[PDB]
This record gives sequence, structure tokens and C-alpha cells, in this order.
Amino acid sequence: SQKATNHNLHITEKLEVLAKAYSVQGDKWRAAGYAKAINALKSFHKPVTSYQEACSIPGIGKRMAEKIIEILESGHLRKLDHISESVPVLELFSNIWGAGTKTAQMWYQQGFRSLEDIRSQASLTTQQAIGLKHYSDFLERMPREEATEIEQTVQKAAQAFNSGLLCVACGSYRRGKATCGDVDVLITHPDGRSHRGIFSRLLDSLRQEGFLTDDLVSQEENGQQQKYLGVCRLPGPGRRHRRLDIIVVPYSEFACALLYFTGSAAFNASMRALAKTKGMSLSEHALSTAVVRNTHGAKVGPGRVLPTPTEKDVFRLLGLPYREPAERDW
DNA sequence: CGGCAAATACTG
DNA sequence: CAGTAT
DNA sequence: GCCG
Ligand SMILES: Cc1cn([C@H]2CC[C@@H](COP(=O)(O)OP(=O)(O)OP(=O)(O)O)O2)c(=O)[nH]c1=O
Ligand SMILES: [Mg+2]
Repeated sequence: SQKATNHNLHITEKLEVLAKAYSVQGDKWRAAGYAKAINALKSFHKPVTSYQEACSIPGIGKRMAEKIIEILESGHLRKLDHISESVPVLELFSNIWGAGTKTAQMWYQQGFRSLEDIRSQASLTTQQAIGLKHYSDFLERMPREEATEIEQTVQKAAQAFNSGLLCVACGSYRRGKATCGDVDVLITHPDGRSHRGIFSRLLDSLRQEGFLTDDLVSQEENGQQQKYLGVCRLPGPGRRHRRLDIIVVPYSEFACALLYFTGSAAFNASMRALAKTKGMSLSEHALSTAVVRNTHGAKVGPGRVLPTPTEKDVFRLLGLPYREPAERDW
């Protein structure tokens, strides 16, 4: 399935252009449609060669096929030459951290057209300014090698003040990709408690040696802190700034946090959607049953948290065959 | 046609 | 609450 | 966008 080579790269390459286009424009679902088809093509055991062949792949309809036939026969899609040249800018703006569809739309509607304009005439949030300062660096993905060296840093720094702590790099890393956009580290402790309030001793230790360089999201006042979104950079010459993502969780939620943080996103939403049909609910906390809702139908009480010691148990209960991380791209 | 790829955590 | 982010 |  997934872990195979894209036999239809030339096809998806272009469709991918539309997907992103419709996305920034706000057409969420239409873009979602393409996304699905694209993934379908990617995982196809062989390369598509005919119009009919495309129509046989679930997720591909006439319209989509019509575009496939054009590319397979002319090597070029016409729809691409007719995209508001306003999209490039939007795509450019939304690529800023903390900047999304709305924000990117706002700036454009205000005259801005280049990162130079925004870099001097736009109203930026502490987050956005950081995303802009490291714009070029956040565009590049890192080698599984570098990613690994980052996890180790966070881990050794954690086990530095408690060897019991367990650190695991999830996300694209755990799915075994060759490159990672960022490093998603999950931290917990077997004694189901030694994890409580440790961000301070961790974040400080990182800042101390200079590892961490920026902070995007981190409520360091409260002790109920859960996630951390910042920027780091390993020692040495020619080092780029990488996006870090760390979360601390109770050893009693490990199985559900690992599933979540491992993703992928599409995979999560999909799986979570399924649970919703079995009268359950999935999250990084646990897999529960239907919540208590009074006459009105208002959630008045939590559902019964089912026992999920490992990931496998989550699937079993959901009535699905366990899928390796690598096979969870979508 | 309308639903579809969710549940949750931070920031003004 | 709206927007952005996992 | 595709699908029930
Ligand atoms: C954005 C997002 C993410 N997730 C989960 C599931 C994956 C992890 C890691 O996220 P990331 O985007 O780094 O993904 P990753 O797969 O690591 O890819 P990169 O290499 O970082 O791009 O977070 C989710 O459930 N819903 C979302 O909307
Ligand atoms: Mg990641």
C-alpha cells in the first residue's frame, strides 16, 4: 500500500497544485476531495494509463478522471494556467507560522503582496513575527538523521533530571518517513506521576545550553501545561532552525497519546470519525463511550473510559485490524 | 442534494 | 469568541 | 472534489 513508490508522481504533482490552490482560497472540502484522490493515486499498485482505469479507483470521479486523461495525454493540465495570480501570494502568506487562510486573506485585501510588505507594514503577533524571521528555514524539511539528533537532545535533557522519563519521537518520524517537517516528541513516565509539572525543568535546561531559541506556544505560568511549540537548532555550522513540538502526558493515557501524536492527521480524523459511529469518542486522552446527555441532549456527564494499554487495544475495540505506524499516512 | 477529515489546546 | 495550531 |  502506502510505503511504496508513487507510480503516478507526474499526475499528482499537478493535481497537488490545485489542491493547495483551492485550499488557500478557503474551499476546504473541494481541496479535501483532491487530497483523497491524490493519496489514492499515490498508493496505486501501478501507474494509471487510461481514463477508465482512473474511474475504477475509489475517490476518483469523472471530473477528476478527465483531468487525469489530459495530463496522461498532453503532459499538461489547462486549469493550472487559469488560477488567480492572487493565490501565489496567499499561499506565500499562509506559509507564515500563525498565519492562516483568514490572515493571509486579510493582508492581501490590504494591498500587501510580498513578504517584504508584511515585514514592514503588517500587524504581526509575537508568533507570526517568529514565523517570518525563520520563514526560509521552516520551508525546508529535515533528514530523519537530524530529526533523530533533536529527539536525543530533548530526551537526554529530560532523563538528565529523571532517568525514568520516557521520550518518543512521533509524527512523520514514527511513521518512518525519510524527512520530517518538525520533531514531535512525546514524554511520559511509567510511575504515572513523575511527569507532572516538568516543562519548567526541561524547557530551562534546553534554553540553558542554547538548544531552544524561540517559543511559539507555551503557557509556562500554569502547571497544567500540556504542549510546547517552539524552535531549536543543533550545534555546528550550517544549521537551520527546526520547529519543535513537545507534549507531556500521564502514563495512563500513553497508548492514546501515542496514537494521536503519531498521526497522521487525516488518519486521526478518519479514525475518530469512525468511533463517533460506534457511539464512542477518540482523543489523545482516551477512548470513551457515549457521553451522558440529559433530556435536552446536552453533555452532562463523561462516558466510560475504555481500557487501552496499547495502541492495538484502541483498534480492537473500534473493531479495526491494527495498522503499523508506517501504514497510517491516510 | 448534504455530508465529508476530529477532537483539543493556546492566544489575543 | 475567532483564529491557528496539533 | 467524491460519495451515499
Ligand atoms: C496538523 C495536525 C496534526 N495532528 C497530529 C497527528 C500528527 C502529529 C504531528 O503533527 P505534524 O503536523 O508535525 O505531522 P507530521 O505527520 O509529523 O508531519 P510533518 O513531518 O511534521 O509535516 O499531530 C492531528 O491529529 N491533527 C492535525 O490537524
Ligand atoms: Mg511533525
